[PDB]
Amino acid sequence: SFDRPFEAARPDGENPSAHETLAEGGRLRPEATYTIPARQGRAIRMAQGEALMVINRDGSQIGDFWAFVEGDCGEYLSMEHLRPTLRRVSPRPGDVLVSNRRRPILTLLEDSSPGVHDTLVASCDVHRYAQLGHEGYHDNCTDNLRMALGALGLRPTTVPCPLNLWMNTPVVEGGAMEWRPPVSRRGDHVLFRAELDVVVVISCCPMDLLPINGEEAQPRALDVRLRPRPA
Amino acid sequence: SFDRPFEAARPDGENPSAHETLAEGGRLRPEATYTIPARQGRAIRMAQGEALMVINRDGSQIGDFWAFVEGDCGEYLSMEHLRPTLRRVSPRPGDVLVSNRRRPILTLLEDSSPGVHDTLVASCDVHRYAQLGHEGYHDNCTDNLRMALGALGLRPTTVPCPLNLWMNTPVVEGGAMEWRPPVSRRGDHVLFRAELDVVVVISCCPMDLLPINGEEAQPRALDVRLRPRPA
Ligand SMILES: [Cl-]
Ligand SMILES: [Cl-]
Ligand SMILES: [Cl-]
Ligand SMILES: [Zn+2]
Ligand SMILES: [Zn+2]
Repeated sequence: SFDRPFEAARPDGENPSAHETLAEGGRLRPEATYTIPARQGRAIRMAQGEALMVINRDGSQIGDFWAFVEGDCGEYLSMEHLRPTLRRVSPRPGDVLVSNRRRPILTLLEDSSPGVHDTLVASCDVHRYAQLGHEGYHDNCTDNLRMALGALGLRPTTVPCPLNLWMNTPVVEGGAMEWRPPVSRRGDHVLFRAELDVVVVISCCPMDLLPINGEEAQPRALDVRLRPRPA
Repeated sequence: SFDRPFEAARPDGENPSAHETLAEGGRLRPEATYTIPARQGRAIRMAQGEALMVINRDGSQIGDFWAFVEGDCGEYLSMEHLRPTLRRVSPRPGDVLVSNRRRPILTLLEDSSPGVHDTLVASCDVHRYAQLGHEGYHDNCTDNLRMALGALGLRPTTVPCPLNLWMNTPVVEGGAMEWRPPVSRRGDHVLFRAELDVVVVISCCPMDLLPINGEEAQPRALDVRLRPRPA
């Protein structure tokens, strides 16, 4: 039961994502690797023309992925706009990904995996875990988004649908959906080029009551590397 | 242009939706038939337990449909939460439709059509029409949402994905999406029961450059009728 209005920016609990940043201002160094720990989220600032590599180190982990325009969290990578622009349910290498203004925000340059991702499913939240029978607080992607932005002094005005990297949620004839383990492999990566200055947020999904992060249900970390704009 | 922040509440143009309401406060007289004009949007207040018929009078018209919690436009019927809750891409009669808090907001009670509706595609907007080659302002569902809420003194803080009633844009073999004419017929209706006090918004989609409102590409009106809460 709810006794207050919904607050997009307010976390329902805490983990180290509230206080720990990857680097000052989210500005990752060239030639460095960084890690989003298991069950946590982090924000990353990109300049136009830079490219971000996201690496599924252990091979079965989902990365809930968002991007916001620098200086405006009201404009963001938008799944419901991405789909009509591409005339496709999920992106492939070469696809330009748009914001809620239908302008380019990112390009998916590379994907070493079989290409299975999800754009249909909301980020997990305390309500999802309560409905799955969990008692007490559970780490969750929506809180990780809120905290990761907060750690850079930013405030979302809405929770967009994530791009669920490596998530395998097939829709079959009839419209039904299934929660299945991923088909990615150890070390698979995706590479995104920024088409605008952006703030990217990645949450290492902590879902451990369904097999979506692997049959073992043991959430793991993700590694990232930021490439500078080409010479 | 896009050197201003995106504003969820700000219409990009005007039509009579800015001004004209169905009834005072959007509070419909029970059992009276009202009409949302072609190309326009209107807001409708419903008390918990009341039900709303939406009638595709001419049979090929799409209705972009939203619902917000009364007193809190930050909580809304949410496509990306609807789908994991139902384990289905779109709803069918009997399905309880959830908000972005994963609690019931509406129940879909009846659908006389074959049950084809879209939950995947953003509401049309000025950017969509520009990209389809249109010159100047085109009526659009996003502006209709903004105006319809504004006409009641309300302001949205985000533009949720609509529930596109009667829209036939299936995901086909291999992941592509197709834009097809509706499979609804003259007089088809849906019936929703409010599970909370809500503000419903319906836009009669003005899309006339694709056959989604029928092969003739001639946008039409939609009728609505409220029934009172039961004993
Ligand atoms: Cl989930
Ligand atoms: Cl459209
Ligand atoms: Cl397939
Ligand atoms: Zn998650
Ligand atoms: Zn429309």
